[PDB]
Amino acid sequence: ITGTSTVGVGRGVLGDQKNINTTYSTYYYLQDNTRGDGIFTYDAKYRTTLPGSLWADADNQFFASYDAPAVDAHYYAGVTYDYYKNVHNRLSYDGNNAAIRSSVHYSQGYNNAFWNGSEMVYGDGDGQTFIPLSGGIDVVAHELTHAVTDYTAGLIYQNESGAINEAISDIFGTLVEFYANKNPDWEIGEDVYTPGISGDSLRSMSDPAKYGDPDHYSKRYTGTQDNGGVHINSGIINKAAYLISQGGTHYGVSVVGIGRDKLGKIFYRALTQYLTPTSNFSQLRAAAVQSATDLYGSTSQEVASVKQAFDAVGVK
Ligand SMILES: [Ca+2]
Ligand SMILES: [Ca+2]
Ligand SMILES: [Ca+2]
Ligand SMILES: [Ca+2]
Ligand SMILES: [Ca+2]
Repeated sequence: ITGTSTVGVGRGVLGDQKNINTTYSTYYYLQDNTRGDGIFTYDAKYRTTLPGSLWADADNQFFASYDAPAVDAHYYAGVTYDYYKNVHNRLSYDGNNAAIRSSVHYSQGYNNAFWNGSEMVYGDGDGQTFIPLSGGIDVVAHELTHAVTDYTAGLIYQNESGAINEAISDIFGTLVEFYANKNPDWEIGEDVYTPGISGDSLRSMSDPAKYGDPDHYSKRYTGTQDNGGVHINSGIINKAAYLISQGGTHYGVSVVGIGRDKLGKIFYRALTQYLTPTSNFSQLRAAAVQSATDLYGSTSQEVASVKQAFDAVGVK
């Protein structure tokens, strides 16, 4: 809606207070006109038809329990936009300030989130296994980073190729979580996952096998569940990353970390330059070898560490 940019206040999923850019035209809208061609947030009203209705509000205060997941979807699409602009000098997922649309209250008891080739989607979960999934900034940015990915390298959603893609969302997932900086970790989804069990998560970058996910190529899933185990074999790539950023001996291979900012650099470059639709694990390394090699010279510690991490994950 054409209207007046203002700033509202509301309560997030974890019940934390934060401001959010709204749009005033009769109603206040969840429409942020300050980041590219707009961040709009929608109400799917528990249905499964999208996007739903551009959320509207009569006071610009969002402290209702129902507004919780919107607030946080709007707010964290923002931060993620900023992340990619500020850190990677990139304008929205398409690189040309496309609108980031998001819908909340998707279906009833929907314990998942997604990017549908055109918008993120979040369900309120079931209040056992999940709470409103947008509650988690890694949930949010992972998904938005599916868009980035579906406009850049276009990594197919299946087998080894799908696993990089999901891994890509898990790596920048953590890199926006660390951007935003509040109790940031290398786990996936700890803030919206199992309310009433404390300290677990969907996946572990530090230690994939913690939750049964693979941490070495050898130990990789060859079946067809989960579309070739895209969510399963992403750990191999994830521990490489964790390893590349943080260092550590893994299966007897030692790794000198190089930090996060160089993590993202090396991985963004690679996404945006060298990875194609069908890039398996062996060509990611090639991508990350060559990306660092560019961004840091062919004998840097950087180039070595990436070799370290992949060697560590068994990826030849
Ligand atoms: Ca209100
Ligand atoms: Ca946390
Ligand atoms: Ca996390
Ligand atoms: Ca939990
Ligand atoms: Ca699993």
